[PDB]
Amino acid sequence: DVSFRLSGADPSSYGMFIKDLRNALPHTEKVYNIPLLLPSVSGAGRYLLMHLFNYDGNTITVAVDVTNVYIMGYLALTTSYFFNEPAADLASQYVFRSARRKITLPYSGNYERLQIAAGKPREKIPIGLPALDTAISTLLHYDSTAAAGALLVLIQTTAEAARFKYIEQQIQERAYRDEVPSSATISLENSWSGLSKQIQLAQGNNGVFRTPTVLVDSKGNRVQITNVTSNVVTSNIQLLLNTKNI
Ligand SMILES: *[C@@H]1O[C@H](CO)[C@@H](O)[C@H](O)[C@H]1NC(C)=O
Ligand SMILES: Nc1ncnc2[nH]cnc12
Repeated sequence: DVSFRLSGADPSSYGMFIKDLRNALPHTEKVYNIPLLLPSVSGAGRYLLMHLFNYDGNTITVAVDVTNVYIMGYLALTTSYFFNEPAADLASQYVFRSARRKITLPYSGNYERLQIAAGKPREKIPIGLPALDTAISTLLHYDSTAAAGALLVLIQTTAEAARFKYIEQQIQERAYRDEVPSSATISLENSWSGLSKQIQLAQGNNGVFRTPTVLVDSKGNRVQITNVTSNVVTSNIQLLLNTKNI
């Protein structure tokens, strides 16, 4: 299990949490010095439990698929909550079994369905440590519309930060003040699968991408990533989605 506490939290303590989250994900192989997530894990071992504590010390436990860093659901007191999708239903067979009741959320866990349910694109949803504190508090008591926004915050401040050093840094900048994600942040989130595939395909292609990945940079300009010498590969991305899952 990994844990993060919002009470007394700073850029340093959050950085330690994101480090712990990454290190909790199993790998047997590194591709270009980047941990390669496993094709599959059988049983309960597929799911990492994140214990998150809001400022007041109230807590939720989030279940994360260790093969793709995908949030399946969470436990709030005696109620478990799971996304409306097969992978999350599978997860419910293994995690939070001691919960008195299980609620299936009226949406799947992908960005498209969450944004529809929240009524806004995540381009308009402020993120950061304060937002995460709100998110935890919101998930403590069931409210499906409010939960959609909270989960968008949660996904970006945990899973996406684990996947990209840039996003981790973005949240660290937002330690005491929330701000909507940069277009670069949105770009990276949308491109994790694409980048993971092309980095793996570069192995056997002299570090060259079979298909160039189009991103948006810090300034807001559109750029092409064509090989492993790019900063996105050498510095940014921290975990690779296995091609078997793409
Ligand atoms: C690799 O990408 C860089 C940009 O990061 C570019 O300058 C260089 O020409 C590329 N090399 C090859 C062999 O494609
Ligand atoms: N549920 C989820 N967990 C992690 N990353 C995601 N990206 C989109 N949906 C996600």
